[PDB]
Amino acid sequence: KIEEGKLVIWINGDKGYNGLAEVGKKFEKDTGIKVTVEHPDKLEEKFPQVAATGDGPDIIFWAHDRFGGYAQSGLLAEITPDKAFQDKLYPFTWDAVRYNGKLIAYPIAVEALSLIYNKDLLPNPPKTWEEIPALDKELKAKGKSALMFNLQEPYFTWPLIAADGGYAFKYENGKYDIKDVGVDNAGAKAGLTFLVDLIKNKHMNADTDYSIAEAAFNKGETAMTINGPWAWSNIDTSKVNYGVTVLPTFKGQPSKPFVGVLSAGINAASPNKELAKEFLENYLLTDEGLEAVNKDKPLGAVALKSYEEELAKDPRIAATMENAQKGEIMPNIPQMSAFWYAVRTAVINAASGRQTVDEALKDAQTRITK
Repeated sequence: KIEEGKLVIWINGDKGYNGLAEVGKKFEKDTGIKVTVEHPDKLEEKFPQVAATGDGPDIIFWAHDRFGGYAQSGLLAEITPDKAFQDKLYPFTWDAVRYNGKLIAYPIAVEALSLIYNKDLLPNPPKTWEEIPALDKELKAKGKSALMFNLQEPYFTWPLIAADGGYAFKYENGKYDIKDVGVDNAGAKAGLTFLVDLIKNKHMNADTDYSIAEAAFNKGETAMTINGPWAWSNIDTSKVNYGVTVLPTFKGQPSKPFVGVLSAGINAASPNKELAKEFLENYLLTDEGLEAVNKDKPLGAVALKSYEEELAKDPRIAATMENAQKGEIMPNIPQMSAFWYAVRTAVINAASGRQTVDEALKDAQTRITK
């Protein structure tokens, strides 16, 4: 069972664990309670195994999408932030950590796709998807394309499909409806038709994937890409003077990227739930706590308004949050597993010409609502 009178925290190896460990030392200096930060391999598969026996860390950090399955298994304690604390975080971030109407984790960070552009090719990036064909023709006259981004994974194409009305599952107040899926409605069909038309008109290539697009942008071959905060450190700033901005609109409506919220859950078996609350609310989710983590490895945008408002001096972070507020929290329900694979197939088949847009999306919809 979990040791009383200390905190053990798990966080992934690609996060600022050294900075988190620094917040742990401050907690011990103030309280006398030791905080240990670990980053086990495959921690998101180990956590449900050890937590099922009443073992594991007191606190687990992961993207909120996995916390639905943990919460379905009763692995996470219901958290008890007061309204004053709730007011300190952006409201959509609380939605990411609600399961079956209960808060089951603390939001930490916010990630969403943005439009990334080369300021030397395109100092005024487009506000609309509709003006990309004409920009592409202008840029191709000098051997450059307007836009390359990953077309293989629906995470990357969804912002356009969702713009004029697509959605995965309807979210009312604080609850999903598994019966109301927005994959074959008029908005999704309009957005996927626009994507397919870009391909038919040779403005994009159906085969473009993550690494093809990344290299093209880094080499100065394409004026724009679509990617997230994880990508910024790999941009070749020796070649590219890049900016990051709001995604283009489609039919006048914002693009609606999925939003991922790095969250901190408390193990249901922890005898240290009040220590964990104190650490998370009053040490980590403070300007100084988030600054320690972020200075180590960037979190992107953050859930805490006071620190986000400072971080947003970086226009890349500001754009991340702007796109996230326009976007769709990734649903945490088990039915989302059907969405990913059904919509992946639909987009690949529509882009390749195997299926019409209408048939591709009807099939995807019809699978997700089974």
